[PDB]
Amino acid sequence: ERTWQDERIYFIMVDRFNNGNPKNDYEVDVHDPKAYHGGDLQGIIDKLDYIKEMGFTAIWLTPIFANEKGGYHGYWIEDFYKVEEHFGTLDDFKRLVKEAHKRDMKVILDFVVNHTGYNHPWLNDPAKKDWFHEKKDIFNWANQQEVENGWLFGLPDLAQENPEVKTYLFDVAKWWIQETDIDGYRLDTVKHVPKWFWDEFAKEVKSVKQDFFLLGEVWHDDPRYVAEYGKHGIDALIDFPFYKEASTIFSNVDQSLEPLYNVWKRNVAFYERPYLLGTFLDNHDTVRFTRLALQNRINPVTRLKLGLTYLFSAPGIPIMYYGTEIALDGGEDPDNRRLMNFRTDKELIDYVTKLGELRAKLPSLRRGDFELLYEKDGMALFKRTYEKETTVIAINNTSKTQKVTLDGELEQGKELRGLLAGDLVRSKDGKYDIILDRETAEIYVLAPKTGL
Ligand SMILES: OC[C@H]1O[C@H](O[C@H]2[C@H](O)[C@@H](O)[C@@H](O)O[C@@H]2CO)[C@H](O)[C@@H](O)[C@@H]1O
Ligand SMILES: [Ca+2]
Ligand SMILES: [Ca+2]
Ligand SMILES: [Ca+2]
Ligand SMILES: [Ca+2]
Repeated sequence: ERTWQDERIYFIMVDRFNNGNPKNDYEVDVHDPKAYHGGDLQGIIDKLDYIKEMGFTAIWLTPIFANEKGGYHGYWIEDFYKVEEHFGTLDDFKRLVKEAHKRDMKVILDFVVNHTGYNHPWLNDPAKKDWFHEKKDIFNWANQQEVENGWLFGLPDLAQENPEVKTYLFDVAKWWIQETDIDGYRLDTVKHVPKWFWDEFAKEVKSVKQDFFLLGEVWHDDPRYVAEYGKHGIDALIDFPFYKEASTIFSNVDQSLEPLYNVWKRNVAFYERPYLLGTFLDNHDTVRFTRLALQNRINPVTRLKLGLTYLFSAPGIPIMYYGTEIALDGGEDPDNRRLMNFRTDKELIDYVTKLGELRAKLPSLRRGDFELLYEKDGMALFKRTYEKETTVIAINNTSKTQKVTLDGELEQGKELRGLLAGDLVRSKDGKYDIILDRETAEIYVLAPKTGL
């Protein structure tokens, strides 16, 4: 049976992905980094086979609801019940969904309950005076009240305490599910909205579709803070603690992988569903992983191979930001949202393809436990077991050839067959000598000894 633990998510910012219809390019200026660039829903449909062939099983779209002027990213909503006209029509969205489901892919929409756009009509409506919290900045971030009540970046902060507001938000959450048959929501700005609302919200959306999937964006690096939202009806959480370590570690050579293993232990300790954590190297709110490599004056492709191998072999739900597969450069927002280029070399596309194939094929990578066998200054060995399958993941994030001998940590008398790069390690006198050249990786399955 397919569960969310088994999924791999491709993450698309609609306006910056693929312009499949030039006729809806109304305010487009591709030479203005703050304008619409013209990517749309037709462009997504056009690339569903591309996405599926890399092995992704689900797409998360940035919000598609009608935005005010300048809202190319979707987060400045003007009408919760309408598709943004740059992106297409409702009919186009239903067809995207249908086309995704025909290829056995799930669709998650980015969903906003915390705020409206700066210029939403409700702000000039006296009958909606009490739909918004008092207009003030958040200054004390350690006061969770203030975090929940204040206007984030000056965004009008909806007052969920008002039952009219709460009801409008529940109804529109249900409406999209009923109308379009989407598979889940990625919930924006979760920590800015009180926990009691999340419990009710989850009950409401699952009343329409019992298996509806919620993925919460809780922007924080302390997994104790993040984990609490798991207890209020949100199935899965975005793993910022993972990202903080993975982005750093993999964007330069000779750096220890051990912090990632501590992320995992802490995940098991704090979260009720520690495999339902969204893993990533970068996203729409971060400097591009490629750019971190470039800052380090080091080849981004080799960095990406190492980081992606970890992402696709460690616990959680990998989430790959569009463009990762082409080492798309970019600095801080908005430069980390460049239009996708489909006319590049295929080296990383093919690599991702193999990683997604292996994670599909090896249940230990989706469901196994996760042990650390060895880690030294960037040379790492991990082991994963599920029922009768044992895999070993070897990542040499060092600048030299490394030989690491296991002696006891695996059952004697077998061989490790390298499924990513064809390596072969045979038990010799009960020991396995794993040799990796600098900056390479391998994923082995343990299996019986073969021979000529
Ligand atoms: O105008 C503020 C800001 O809004 C958006 O930031 C998003 C961010 O992208 C999301 O992942 C999430 O945390 O919520 C924020 C607002 O809903 C835009 O993406 C950003 O460019 C813009 O500056
Ligand atoms: Ca367009
Ligand atoms: Ca608009
Ligand atoms: Ca709020
Ligand atoms: Ca060590």
